[PDB]
Amino acid sequence: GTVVGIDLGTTYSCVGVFKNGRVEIIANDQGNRITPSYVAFTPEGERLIGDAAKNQLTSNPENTVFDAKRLIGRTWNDPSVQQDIKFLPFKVVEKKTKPYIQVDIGGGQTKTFAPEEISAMVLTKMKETAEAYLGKKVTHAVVTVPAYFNDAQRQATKDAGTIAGLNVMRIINEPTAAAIAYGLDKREGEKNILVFDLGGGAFDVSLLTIDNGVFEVVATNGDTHLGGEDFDQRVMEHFIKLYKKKTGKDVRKDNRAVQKLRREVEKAKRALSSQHQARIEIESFFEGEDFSETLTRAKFEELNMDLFRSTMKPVQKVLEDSDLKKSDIDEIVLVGGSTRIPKIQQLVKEFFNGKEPSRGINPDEAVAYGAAVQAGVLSGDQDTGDLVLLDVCPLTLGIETVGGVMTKLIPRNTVVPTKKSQIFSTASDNQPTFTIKVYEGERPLTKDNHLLGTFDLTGIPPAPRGVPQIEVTFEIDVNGILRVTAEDKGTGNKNKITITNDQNRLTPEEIERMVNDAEKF
Amino acid sequence: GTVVGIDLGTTYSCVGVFKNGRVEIIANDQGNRITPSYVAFTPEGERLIGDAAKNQLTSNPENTVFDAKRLIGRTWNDPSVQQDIKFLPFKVVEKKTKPYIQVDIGGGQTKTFAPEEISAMVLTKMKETAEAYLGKKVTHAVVTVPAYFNDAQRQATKDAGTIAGLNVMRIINEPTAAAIAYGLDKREGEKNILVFDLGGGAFDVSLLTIDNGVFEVVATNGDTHLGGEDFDQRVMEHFIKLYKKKTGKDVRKDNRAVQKLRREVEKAKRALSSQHQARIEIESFFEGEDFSETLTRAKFEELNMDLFRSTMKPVQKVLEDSDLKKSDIDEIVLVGGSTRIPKIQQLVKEFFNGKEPSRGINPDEAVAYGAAVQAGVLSGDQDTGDLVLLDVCPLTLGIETVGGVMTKLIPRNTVVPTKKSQIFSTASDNQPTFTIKVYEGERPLTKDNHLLGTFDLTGIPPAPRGVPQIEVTFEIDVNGILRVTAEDKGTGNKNKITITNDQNRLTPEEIERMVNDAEKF
Ligand SMILES: Nc1ncnc2c1ncn2[C@@H]1O[C@H](COP(=O)(O)OP(=O)(O)O)[C@@H](O)[C@H]1O
Ligand SMILES: Nc1ncnc2c1ncn2[C@@H]1O[C@H](COP(=O)(O)OP(=O)(O)O)[C@@H](O)[C@H]1O
Ligand SMILES: [K+]
Ligand SMILES: [K+]
Repeated sequence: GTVVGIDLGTTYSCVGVFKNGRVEIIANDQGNRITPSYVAFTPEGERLIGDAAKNQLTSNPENTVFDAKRLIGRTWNDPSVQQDIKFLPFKVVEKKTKPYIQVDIGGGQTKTFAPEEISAMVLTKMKETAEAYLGKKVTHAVVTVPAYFNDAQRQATKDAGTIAGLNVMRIINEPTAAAIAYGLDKREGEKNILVFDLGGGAFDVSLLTIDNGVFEVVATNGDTHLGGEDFDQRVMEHFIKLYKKKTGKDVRKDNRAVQKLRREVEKAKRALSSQHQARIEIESFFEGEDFSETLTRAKFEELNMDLFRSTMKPVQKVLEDSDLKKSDIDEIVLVGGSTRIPKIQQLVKEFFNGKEPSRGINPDEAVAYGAAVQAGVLSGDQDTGDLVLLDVCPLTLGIETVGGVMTKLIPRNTVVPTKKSQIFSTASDNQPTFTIKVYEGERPLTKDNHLLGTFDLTGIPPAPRGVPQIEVTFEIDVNGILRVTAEDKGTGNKNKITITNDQNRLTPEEIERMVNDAEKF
Repeated sequence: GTVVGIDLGTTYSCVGVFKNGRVEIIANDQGNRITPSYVAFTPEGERLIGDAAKNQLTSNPENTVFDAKRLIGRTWNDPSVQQDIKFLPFKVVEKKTKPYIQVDIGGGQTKTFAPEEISAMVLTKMKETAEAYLGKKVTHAVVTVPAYFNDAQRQATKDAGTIAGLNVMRIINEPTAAAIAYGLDKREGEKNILVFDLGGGAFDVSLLTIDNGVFEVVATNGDTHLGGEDFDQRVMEHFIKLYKKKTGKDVRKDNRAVQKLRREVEKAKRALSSQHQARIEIESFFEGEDFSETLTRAKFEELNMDLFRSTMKPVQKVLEDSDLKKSDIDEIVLVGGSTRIPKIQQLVKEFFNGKEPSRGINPDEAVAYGAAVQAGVLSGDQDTGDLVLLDVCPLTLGIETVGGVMTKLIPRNTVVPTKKSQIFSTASDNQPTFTIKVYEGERPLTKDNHLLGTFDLTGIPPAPRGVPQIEVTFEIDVNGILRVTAEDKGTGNKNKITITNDQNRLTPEEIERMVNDAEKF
């Protein structure tokens, strides 16, 4: 059917579709063009996906699942997994050497989910978002993954899609999808593309080359634990301390309160990408006490400046790993919501001596956008080939006229079988004979063409030069046999040659060389 | 250099060479195509090899050495050795558990020779025979051994050759060499070959199978003390008795006289394979008395009939040991001089219910002949490989034309890199668009082939169907990357796809299955 493009993100997922000449990024049933990569199991046994899972206020953070993408396709003893489980608030356990997420699904009933089963639930939500917009079933998808993902990680992502009811036609790299969204695949020459992807949870820098249709990921770097959520956490520590100082109320260890503030902090952060002040207000925040503070851009930047500056080192490293200078970068692509932060845009522009990044696609939708473009191309796989093969003459066929001139009867690329005729005459008064020399080739003089045969037409009646009309006909039959006739239209006197393939057939090497001189005259 | 084939025989040795398309069996300096496996040390300290050693009249048979092949590669306490030394007229002694031949080499000076040192002297004679014919040094040989020879016996034979200055490239079995001489290796199916080898000293019957290039020796039997020399000895006992009766002269215990008669008896025996009477005459045979008797075939047969009949039991035994019936024998190969005896040929033909043996190679040269054929094959080991590897397209590449038809642009096994083009047109009047679907596979309909990608060519100007000329080009570059272009030759409007290996590459298992349908159309 119609193929969708899905950005299956660490913190947010996005679905697009190429429809009626345009990429549409599809809003979910909450009206959001991105969906949290979140699943929550309630004590009553209800399952929440997306905004409802993330925005769910609970005193128990242990049955809310996120960051499945950190675990997908990995073994338990992967040092990345052993690091990650330390900070994840839900239980991760080993079963037959693989990490499983352990939750209470209802009334103390424990279940273990594979990371790809959690991601399958997120992809089900993205599928349904697309199905609501299109008003038809979605069966096929292009799904993106980080460039550094190995085969096990790509297959587990495929498996997530399969479980969600999607035929995952292609897994493509996130930075490549962003490049495709910006049309950078459709350009001539060797271009160097720096993709700077600062999302909610991770920072990924990729050096891609585009050369004559081929994308190569040359080098990757970044920080797997640096994203927008770390900036939120700096604002959080600050406002928790400030609230404690102003009211004596310590909101830490009350998860419900932490969630309400974190959500307001995240909205304020986004506002500070457009303006220099933002109000955080929560009516009855903590025991009838309202929350009311404002955050300046300067304070937001001050609380995070070390984290913002740290994004430049991975850029430096991919440049040296790709053996490129700053000036060798033809294209800067900003990906991820956090690239909307003016200080981040400033730090990247300054690093690249004032070079402007690509602009026009929302940075948190660009990967989904590129996936949707690629999905559009692959939806054409069910089209029908509406081409007819033509049988054509591979070389110009003609005769020698006075001065050793190649006079064409059947131009190269004439559809065969065919019959073509021209009228010829005498070069001298009372000329009694014609010699018809049949040539193959594209050169204007027959000395440079291939002789196929000769015959005479005798008994031309007396007349002044140019008066007799001799019709020369070239006929190629359904068997590709060439027959040449010369007939005196005055008398009906005629002669013919049948030209055979035997022993005076050019090799396809010889033909290619002759075809080089085609389209000169 | 040129490799020779040597039959190192119990009683006679034979050397051949594959030269200028033919096996030549090489005559020695006496003009004989076989050479006695004999060495003699004269009282004056001269060493004789071949005909000169055997034909040497002496009153001392103790310093003439033969039958080294009975001892080669064996231990002193081998029951075969303990049996054999009883009848051998030269001294055999034990040194460090191995049998040595002890002779007077000159003036009462004793020397002990390893059996392989005696065989090395015979192989030196065969090497020199070959060198005289070729007029160049012979460095390499294939040497034959009985099928029943163990590793020690094969190595001691190799060692004999090494001592004689030969690189013994291969030791091959006598019956296999005879089969090879008769071309029985170069035939289809499973064939059963009975090799009947009656030489001067031993009888060997071998059941070989030939199956798809592989020879197996399935069973062997025979009699190690039954050969032409036993037939000679029956004629000898008869004529010694007859001479004693007619003259009172007893030639026994006069070795010189015994030798002269034995030599005449052997020539008469050979004549009786071609005619039914033979004259034995020796002028001044014993004290001025001439010898003059004739021998009939009937008397020769009568004196030996029990020995001739005894050759059938070993044939019976190899048939039951190989679990075959007479009728299962596809090929009878007669080897050894004694197979020229008509009564022996008759007994074998009758045993096999009138089946004809192989014919055309002298039975006493057939083993050398096969060795020479094998030598010919191994002389090719110093040739140079004059092949160039081609880089070729493993599967047909093309596009879908109307009706879901696979229209090839690059046939399977086209040399790459390459560029191939065909001309296509519209299926309908004023058709505005082409869809180019790029397929890989050998099947005539693209539903059964592998889709590599699709692209469109838009903006085809109005014309009647079949009039526009769209050139489709398939290009495989030095990196094996496929690029497909479609260009409207009318306008220069064109589009292109670059096809990557990633995620739509067939497995070598899938390719093999598709290649099964190659060469159908
Ligand atoms: N205007 C904005 N200013 C600052 N951060 C933003 C803005 N919009 C979104 N973000 C942040 O972007 C992050 C999400 O990144 P995104 O690219 O959507 O996906 P992912 O986290 O899956 O890579 C969150 O931390 C979010 O707060
Ligand atoms: N025409 C023949 N008739 C009978 N016996 C023959 C004939 N030619 C050769 N022989 C015998 O063949 C024997 C030699 O066998 P041969 O195959 O040459 O080698 P080997 O003894 O080494 O196996 C001798 O006994 C010789 O007399
Ligand atoms: K995302
Ligand atoms: K022999």
